[PDB]
Amino acid sequence: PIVQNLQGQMVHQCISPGTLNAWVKVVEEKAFSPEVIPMFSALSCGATPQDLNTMLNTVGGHQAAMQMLKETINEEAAEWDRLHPVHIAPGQMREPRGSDIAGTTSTLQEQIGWMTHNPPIPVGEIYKRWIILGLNKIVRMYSPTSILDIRQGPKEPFRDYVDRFYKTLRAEQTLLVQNANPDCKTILKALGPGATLEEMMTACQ
Amino acid sequence: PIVQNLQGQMVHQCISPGTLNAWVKVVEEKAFSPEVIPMFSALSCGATPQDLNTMLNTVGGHQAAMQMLKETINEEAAEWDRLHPVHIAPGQMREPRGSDIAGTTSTLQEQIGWMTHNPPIPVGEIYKRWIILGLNKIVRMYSPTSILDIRQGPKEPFRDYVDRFYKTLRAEQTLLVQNANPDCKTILKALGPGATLEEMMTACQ
Amino acid sequence: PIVQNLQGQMVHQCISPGTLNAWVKVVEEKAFSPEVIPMFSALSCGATPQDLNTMLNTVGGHQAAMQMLKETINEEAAEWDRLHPVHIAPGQMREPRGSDIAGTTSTLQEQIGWMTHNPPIPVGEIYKRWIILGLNKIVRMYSPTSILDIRQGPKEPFRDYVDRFYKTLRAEQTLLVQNANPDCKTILKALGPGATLEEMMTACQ
Amino acid sequence: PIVQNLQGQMVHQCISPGTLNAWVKVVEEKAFSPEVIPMFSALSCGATPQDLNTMLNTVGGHQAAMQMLKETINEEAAEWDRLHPVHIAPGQMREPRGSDIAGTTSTLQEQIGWMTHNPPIPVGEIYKRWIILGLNKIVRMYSPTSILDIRQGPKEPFRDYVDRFYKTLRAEQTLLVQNANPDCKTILKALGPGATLEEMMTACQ
Amino acid sequence: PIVQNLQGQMVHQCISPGTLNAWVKVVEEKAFSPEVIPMFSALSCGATPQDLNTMLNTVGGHQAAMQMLKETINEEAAEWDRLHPVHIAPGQMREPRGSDIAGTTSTLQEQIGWMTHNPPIPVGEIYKRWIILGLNKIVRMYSPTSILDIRQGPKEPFRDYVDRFYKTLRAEQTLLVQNANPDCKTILKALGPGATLEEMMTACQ
Amino acid sequence: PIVQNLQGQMVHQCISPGTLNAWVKVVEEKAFSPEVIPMFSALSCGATPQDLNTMLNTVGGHQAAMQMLKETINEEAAEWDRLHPVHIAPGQMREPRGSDIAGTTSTLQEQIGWMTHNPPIPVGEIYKRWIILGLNKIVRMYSPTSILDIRQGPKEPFRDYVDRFYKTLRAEQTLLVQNANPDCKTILKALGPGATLEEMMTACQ
Repeated sequence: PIVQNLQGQMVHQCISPGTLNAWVKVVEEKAFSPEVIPMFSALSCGATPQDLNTMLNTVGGHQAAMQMLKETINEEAAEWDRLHPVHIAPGQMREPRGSDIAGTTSTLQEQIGWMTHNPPIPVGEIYKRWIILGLNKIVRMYSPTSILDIRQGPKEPFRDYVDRFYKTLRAEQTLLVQNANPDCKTILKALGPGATLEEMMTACQ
Repeated sequence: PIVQNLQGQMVHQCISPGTLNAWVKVVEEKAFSPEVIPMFSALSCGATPQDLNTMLNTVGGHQAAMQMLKETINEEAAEWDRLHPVHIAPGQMREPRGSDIAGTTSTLQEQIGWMTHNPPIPVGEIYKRWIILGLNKIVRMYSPTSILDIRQGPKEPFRDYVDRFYKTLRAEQTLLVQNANPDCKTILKALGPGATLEEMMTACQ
Repeated sequence: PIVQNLQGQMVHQCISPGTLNAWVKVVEEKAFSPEVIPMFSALSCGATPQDLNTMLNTVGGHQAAMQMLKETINEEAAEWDRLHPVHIAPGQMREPRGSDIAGTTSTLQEQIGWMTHNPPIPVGEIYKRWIILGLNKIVRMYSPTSILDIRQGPKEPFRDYVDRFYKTLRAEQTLLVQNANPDCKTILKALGPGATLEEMMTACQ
Repeated sequence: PIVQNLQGQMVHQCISPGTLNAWVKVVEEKAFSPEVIPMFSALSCGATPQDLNTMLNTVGGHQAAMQMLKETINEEAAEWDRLHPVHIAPGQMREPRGSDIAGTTSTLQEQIGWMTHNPPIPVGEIYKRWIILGLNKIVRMYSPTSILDIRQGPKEPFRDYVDRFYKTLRAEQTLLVQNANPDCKTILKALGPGATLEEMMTACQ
Repeated sequence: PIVQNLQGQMVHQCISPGTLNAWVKVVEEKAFSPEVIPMFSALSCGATPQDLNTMLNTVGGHQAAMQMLKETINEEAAEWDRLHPVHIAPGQMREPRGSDIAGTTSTLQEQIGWMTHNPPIPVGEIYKRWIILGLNKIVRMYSPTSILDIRQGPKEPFRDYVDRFYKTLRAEQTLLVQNANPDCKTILKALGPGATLEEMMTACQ
Repeated sequence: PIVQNLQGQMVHQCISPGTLNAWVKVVEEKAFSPEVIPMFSALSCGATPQDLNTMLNTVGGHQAAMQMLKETINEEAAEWDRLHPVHIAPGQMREPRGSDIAGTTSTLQEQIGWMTHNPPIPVGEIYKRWIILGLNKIVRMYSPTSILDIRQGPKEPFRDYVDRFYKTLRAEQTLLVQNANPDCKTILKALGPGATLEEMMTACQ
């Protein structure tokens, strides 16, 4: 990544073993559960495009997912090129293309130069945006259950049903009452409109 | 977070893999046991609103809880807006709204600017306050037992009963004597008023 | 805690995940075995009162113990107030009360100001003293066995008996010979007065 | 490796226990699965040739592979010598040969001198290139299955088949439709040309 | 401990969780096997007397041993007082007694002052010497087997016998040939005088 | 070890718990497998002779090996004394003997002085050389199998046989074809002279 040193200047730092292992392990343990994406963003704090490719490329499984991610990246790269066309002068900074932002046709030194320029061109942040767009698509696709099929069981605790409900909703990206069981539904209808989730959970506890 | 460098200046630092893993693991292991909240506050020392959202968003389970937390946050944000209304000048610092403090409509750079200003606007501390208010509500709700049902068993050691008692009281947020068993109750009544917990525990040991 | 930076100045540092986890785990593994207290003191090196409360508050179990600790703290705080009464001037440092030293009614900024003043008011050290006083009381109370009941078994190795003996003595806070078994007692009496523990252990080996 | 200190200057740093252990463990766990190579490159960020040899030499197993890697290295070293022949002056920097880049006939001090010169001679980067060329050959050789034999099972989920497909393709370094099972093949043919992988996976889900 | 900062000055640093845990765990795993002592010395690199007491005091088991260690320390402290008697001036450095070196009657600040003085009084090093003297006595005492009873079994590999031999010798602090079995003894006698251990091991392999 | 600080100056740093544990664990897990030696060299990067003795002395097992290592060290020390004889002036640096390089008769301060002098006397590097010479002798001795007895099994995969072959060769410090099984031998003879290992492995796959 690029970080501020002890004296304030922006400089490159190697991606740590800790960071590398943390990402690989969370993918192994959580697959494409929605919470993996906030973890990805935090672990890639200050990342260059090289760092972002490292993280994605260190993943061993899920190659269907990783190929879909490349497609999304290539769509975002193409749209960047459509909005930001480029036409170099000796010792001067060239303008980044889509593939340069994706770390494919740019060197680490060039990425550092764009990221630390004044004004800066935040190629790590632009690429992470594209990557997260792609990851969100995968999270949605690999969501195993529709929200329409999350219904409260006859003796399922309401808290457990609401957990299942908002877990599914998060992945998929009124109905809570409708999908409740008969006993809690009668209690929830009695509360009337504008009841908070807290109030609903308290009532069916 | 925002920390002081080796030369004393306030600068941003990436949230660590250690911090990220520590929070996720304590939620997995302890759920909403009351001691999780002091752990949350300590792990979020110097945190930006972005950092606070990272920590909450990396939690995979308990989505009923996390949705309740959003409601509480939105109530606190709204009250902030009622007390601190806002009406920008080129290159000048805008005033934060509720949603800016919650990290929803503010950038990392803006959060850094408020937090490091002179005088500072401590948006990380204000948001953590709101989050802990919400977490305390959840801890209370998910408390499994009323203090009225913590009673000493016939041959339960007094120490074990007092542990259960103050564990429950902590979550729920004279009676100790009343809920004691007959043998220890007779001993505790004999001590008279103003006895310390130490004195009570010594007597029923 | 408060530490010296690379250039020598006293500044605040966030309590680490390593420190937080180390304390919680030693309490879980050792409860109130006497060696926990030296571990507590070392893990709280340079700690503010806020840091000390964090450590105590992150403990999930043993709430009977933690309530007794609060009583002890409140007794020490009251005695501080009796010896150090307080009667503020704009932008000037106020005098700490008992509750300020215990971190209850003082901010982190105030604690930093007292701790880094010239001359300093070491509120972290004063509070740790009170906490350790309270912990020692608990260690003594939760000591399972009187030293009078640590007696050497008929075929118990002397080394194993002496370990049990000084383990118990440590928790409770001539007799070694008296509580020895007949065979070793005869050997130990033959050594005469002024024999070292080493000499005693060698003789009964 | 060679890193920038707090004040910006390029200096040598010892390879860490963390880095050493991370590499050895990933080889033990993943052998020559293709994702090991991006891990190797990241763990060797800023590495000297000495560091690169350390990493390779700490591997205990797979000596057939490591001997093949030496052959590849020696081929690249020889080609370097063919393009960059060398003909020293007291206290002056000599030109590196193939074996100097491979860390065989060069000292650490010489490697540091080439790497930190102005203009620099990036001997760590040149050698890592050679090593990765050799590793890619091994990954291909140790690929257990041809892409021609990755066919969808009668009731294998399409996602699981695509994972197997792109896993194999990655190691080996239209057909996806042809190797699909009859049911999904009929669905995929109906989509027509130019369908994305996402569209294909959605259709056969 | 006391370490050099980034700018070269000698300053106090808190004992780390890593150091604290490493010592406690090696005692738990190895007891008083002789290799524990080099580990103790290395883990206490730069230690103050306070740090040394922390390490010893964090040990939960082996209180017979720890009481013997106190006796040894008190003997060394007394001898220090006999050689270095002491007779203070406002704001001036007092001379250390035995108990000050052992960290019993000295503050951390005083220990820092002696250790960082010019010329320095290395109270951490003097105390570690006393502690290691005491630990060596315990290692010898807790050695389970005399070297006279380490004899090669009829079909015990010579390497395994020599390991047992020098393991025992290390703890206890010509005979190798005499204690060998008949077959290897005949081979070893044939080598004649002045044979190396390597030569002996090669011959009986 | 001795490292460069943030400002470039050569200063002593304590050996880390991480380094100490890493060495002890690799010896426990790998014994004297040949890959332990590159691990030793890397873990002892920048080591003083004191550090090197620490690492060797923290090893609990294998005392036959460690005694052989002392013999080798003493032979190298004696040869140093034969080539570098020594004949001190107040406040001046004395010349190191063999035993000073081995850390036996030299202080840490003296080792630091030699290592950081201009010109430096690299006593850590000279001693590590001697130690590795000794370790290589042990690796060879403890090699369980001659290369002459590594022969391919009737249905052993060629890759598995080549792994065994170069594993043994590494420890021991044309034949590959001769020791192959009849089926692969016929294939390998057909390739003719000058075939690479890659080509051989491909052919017998």
